[PDB]
Amino acid sequence: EESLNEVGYDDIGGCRKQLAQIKEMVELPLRHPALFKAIGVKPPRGILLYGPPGTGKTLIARAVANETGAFFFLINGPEIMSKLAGESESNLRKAFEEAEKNAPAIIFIDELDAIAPKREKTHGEVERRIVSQLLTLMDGLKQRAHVIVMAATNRPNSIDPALRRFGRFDREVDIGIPDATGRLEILQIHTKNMKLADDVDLEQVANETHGHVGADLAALCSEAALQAIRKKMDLIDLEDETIDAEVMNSLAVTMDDFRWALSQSNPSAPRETVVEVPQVTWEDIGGLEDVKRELQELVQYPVEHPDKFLKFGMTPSKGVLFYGPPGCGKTLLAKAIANECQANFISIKGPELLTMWFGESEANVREIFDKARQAAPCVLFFDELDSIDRVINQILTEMDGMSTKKNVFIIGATNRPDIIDPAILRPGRLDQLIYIPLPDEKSRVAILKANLRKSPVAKDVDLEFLAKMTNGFSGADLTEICQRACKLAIRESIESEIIRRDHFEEAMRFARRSVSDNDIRKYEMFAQTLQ
Amino acid sequence: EESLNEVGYDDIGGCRKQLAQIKEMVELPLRHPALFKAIGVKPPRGILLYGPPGTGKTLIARAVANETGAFFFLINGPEIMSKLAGESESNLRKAFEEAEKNAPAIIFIDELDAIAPKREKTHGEVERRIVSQLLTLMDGLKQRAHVIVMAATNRPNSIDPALRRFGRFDREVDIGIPDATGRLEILQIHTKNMKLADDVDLEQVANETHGHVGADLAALCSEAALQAIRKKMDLIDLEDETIDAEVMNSLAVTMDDFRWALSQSNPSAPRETVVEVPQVTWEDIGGLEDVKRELQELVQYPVEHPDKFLKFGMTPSKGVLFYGPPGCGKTLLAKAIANECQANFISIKGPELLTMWFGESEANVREIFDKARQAAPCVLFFDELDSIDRVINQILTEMDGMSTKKNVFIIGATNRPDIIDPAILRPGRLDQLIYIPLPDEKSRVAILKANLRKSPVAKDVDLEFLAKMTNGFSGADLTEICQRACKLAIRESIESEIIRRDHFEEAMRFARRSVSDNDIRKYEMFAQTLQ
Ligand SMILES: Nc1ncnc2c1ncn2[C@@H]1O[C@H](COP(=O)(O)OP(=O)(O)O)[C@@H](O)[C@H]1O
Ligand SMILES: Nc1ncnc2c1ncn2[C@@H]1O[C@H](COP(=O)(O)OP(=O)(O)O)[C@@H](O)[C@H]1O
Repeated sequence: EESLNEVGYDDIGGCRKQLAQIKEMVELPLRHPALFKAIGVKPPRGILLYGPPGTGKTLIARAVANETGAFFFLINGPEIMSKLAGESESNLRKAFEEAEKNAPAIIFIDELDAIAPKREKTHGEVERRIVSQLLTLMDGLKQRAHVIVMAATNRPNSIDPALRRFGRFDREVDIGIPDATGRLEILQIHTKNMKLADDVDLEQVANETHGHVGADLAALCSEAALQAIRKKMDLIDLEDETIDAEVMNSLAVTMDDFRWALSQSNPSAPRETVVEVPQVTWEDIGGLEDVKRELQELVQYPVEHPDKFLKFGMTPSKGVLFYGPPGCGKTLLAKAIANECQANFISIKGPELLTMWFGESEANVREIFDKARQAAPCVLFFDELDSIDRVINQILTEMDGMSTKKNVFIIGATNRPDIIDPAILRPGRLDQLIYIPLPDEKSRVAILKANLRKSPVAKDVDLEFLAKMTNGFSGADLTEICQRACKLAIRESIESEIIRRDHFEEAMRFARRSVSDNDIRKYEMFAQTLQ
Repeated sequence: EESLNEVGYDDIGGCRKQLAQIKEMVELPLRHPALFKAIGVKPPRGILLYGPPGTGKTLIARAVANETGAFFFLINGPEIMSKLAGESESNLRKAFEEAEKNAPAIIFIDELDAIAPKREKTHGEVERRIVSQLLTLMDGLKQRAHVIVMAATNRPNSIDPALRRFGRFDREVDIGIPDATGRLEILQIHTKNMKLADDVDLEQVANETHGHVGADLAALCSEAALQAIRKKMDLIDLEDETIDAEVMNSLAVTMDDFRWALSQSNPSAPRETVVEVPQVTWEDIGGLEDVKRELQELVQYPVEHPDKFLKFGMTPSKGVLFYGPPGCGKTLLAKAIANECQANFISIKGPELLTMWFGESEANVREIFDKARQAAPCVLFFDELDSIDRVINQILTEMDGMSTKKNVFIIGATNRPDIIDPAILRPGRLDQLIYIPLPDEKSRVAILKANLRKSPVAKDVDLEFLAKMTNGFSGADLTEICQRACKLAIRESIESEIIRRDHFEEAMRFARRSVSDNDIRKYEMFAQTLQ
């Protein structure tokens, strides 16, 4: 059989739901090669794995080929771009002929932007003789012995749009940035020949690596292995001997080796939108039980009974507006909305779409909307709605899709009642708003319990006895209160010559009181305009 | 053996920390060629030295090859750009085949922008046949006998972004402009065959050459050697004989020869962002002991106990805002903030980002933020925040990275309390500001002592007896007072026919009192709004 060093299904732990989607796409054509000759159903030829580079997209194709048992030729895009004019088309044709020779098989096109850009972009004519004959060999769809052309690209709007037409590249699956649990899985994978000691736990290590692709996670565990082996075998002065197995197994990576490898800069994945299914429940956001009661009607009630809600002749609401004071848990309530729906989270920000405004990147607005269309089920939180009217126009003209079966919930948060234009206020598009108020006693106490449970908590406080003077201290304001209280705890605790109730109670008798008291009536006139 | 005229490790003195980083990267692949065949760890193939030209990036690769004992091939980018179509790709392929022939070895690609630009930028199609096959021979990663491909470029956003993807060019180290201590080291290097006399001290020479690369420092010591040898050997009328080595050692470069060579123009490094580790202590900035107490909590307390501050579940604050009167040591307090943190200093200015605003160079804003990500540990002082809202948007959308392990401290200084927008003032991003006040009695006395110690000081003054009338005279204002007092010391001291207490005391009885007295309450109402 094949060697175990080849990649298997177990070796990938980035996005296993997308792995299941790829298996659901291509497993039946590949494991069952004759069934499509009997049925009159076209198999999906040409799925397209789009995502950031280094997400392991070659390993997906190699793993599904090696588990399935299909032959795996690889057309690297930069490999056939450097052959001379006419030789590159000839090599592409021989690659597809070799694919059709030992079929069933799968052939990969890594870095299709090197073959096909979105614009023509290249005023020489040998590029169009390369994307042409690739469009022709996309029409290997004769319901043959099955070949599936998996492809890779940096962005799905970076390829030529003639590829996205039907019959050429039909399915378009996002491999996606891995989540924190996927980071735990991939660090658990990347230890089998590294042979860590028991001190390294990798949980907080994976949690500290948010915003990075699987490639530089493999590079950071490799770098930690380099730091662990760099303390020895030259200091031991035994390079002259053979490479000793008991020395390597006696060596182990250490916790501060991982801290060292993380400490050097690894921004191989530039910062982008996030894909995550949160575990943050209703209770972790403080109070808001009437807001819970409305939002259960808004998202939990349609997904508990989609058949009964659709049977009553009305679609579910497209999304709620969060309207009220800024930073009062309204930003983190979308975690509970996604969690109790068991849906994914997208948290694209206001200044991000402002950068799309200033760079005229409304194509990126369309791309993140279609990204939300791809994620299923998911929620589309977006704060700072009053910051933008090109982006308001683009949001309104792209929200017209009616993917209520996708259960996308278009939730937006802003503080300005009517400075934001009433083009959103038209009924049927996005109008079932709610007034999120200032955090009250239960809200402040429960958000203090949640944000103080995650810290070392020597409380010794009745939280009503602490938060009674908070007339309108917001959740952002009270987490800043906890921030400066724990900073004074740092101030009195780290001073030494070489407990925490004191800092809560000096925050209780503190002289810094800053509450936006005048804005509750500013919300209340428009709330009474609702009446 | 190899000749001593070849470059060694001791020859380079520009950025020895980056030299240590390069050694940490490529020493174990090169000094230990067999160890990666047994371990399952990919060595970093293709580190990338980026910096201004003439920083010595060829000498780094030649030095690590010559000290390590690996073969050094050099693919000069302009050299293989001039061959005919298909011949250049053939030469690149034979160069990589020769690299794989006598491996372990290192190959260099100087001026990769001549090979690969950031845009496609060239509507001929032989350039993409040149950057392609370079991407293909980046995939010499078979964990072979190890070859590492060092690369050189002017700017890290000037190469093609397909090179920055993982597996092709992984490590991206800044070779960096040298500091003043590096200038001392490189002028100490450039004297071994020059044979200076004892009058030349080179310390003030190195201090006078801020803003210049190592190339024109070698050119200025060469020019000083030319000035020293240009007074003789034709004036002596002894060119006809053999070149006398005893006369050459009897010849010596002189102090005014260095002044002459510096006096002719050497702008080979155009003015850019600066990289420096200051030694300017807390005492060198006048007073501000309560601001010292806050800033010790802000930067010194996290770096004294990172484990205890992270163990309390709260990240360190991203950076304080200097809020108060302009030019009162707020520009130079970041020197102390970097100094007792033992961190690097970046002092990018407000009008510099205004030139990024007017030229729409937000890519340069991303590049200087990633430069701060590269520098470790460092601080990111940036004044004139009220000058800028595209750049405010870009700063906010790029400051969202959470490199608290890097100990980057996002400090900004401005005088306008609320004219600058509070989008930065949203909590958790950049909110723990402080009110830097006008310099008081201790502050003005200490800044006068520090700025007058560096001058020839015949003080004979009680500094309280001088600065009692300074109601609100700033540190910029009082250094201007010292400036005009020393200019009157010039006025009375150099007049002659062919001491300094008089000028301090006529500054004491001077008739120019210009203090912005009206703005202390303008700061004080917002400071009491903090309450
Ligand atoms: N989801 C994942 N599971 C396992 N390994 C991964 C994953 N993502 C990235 N990697 C690691 O990152 C590297 C990048 O994957 P590769 O497919 O070679 O590059 P690219 O994705 O750019 O084609 C691989 O060597 C792999 O070990
Ligand atoms: N850090 C340094 N140490 C020693 N010499 C240097 C340093 N930086 C620059 N130089 C001098 O400057 C010149 C520029 O170096 P070189 O690598 O030849 O040019 P480039 O960096 O443009 O490829 C060299 O001749 C070298 O002598």
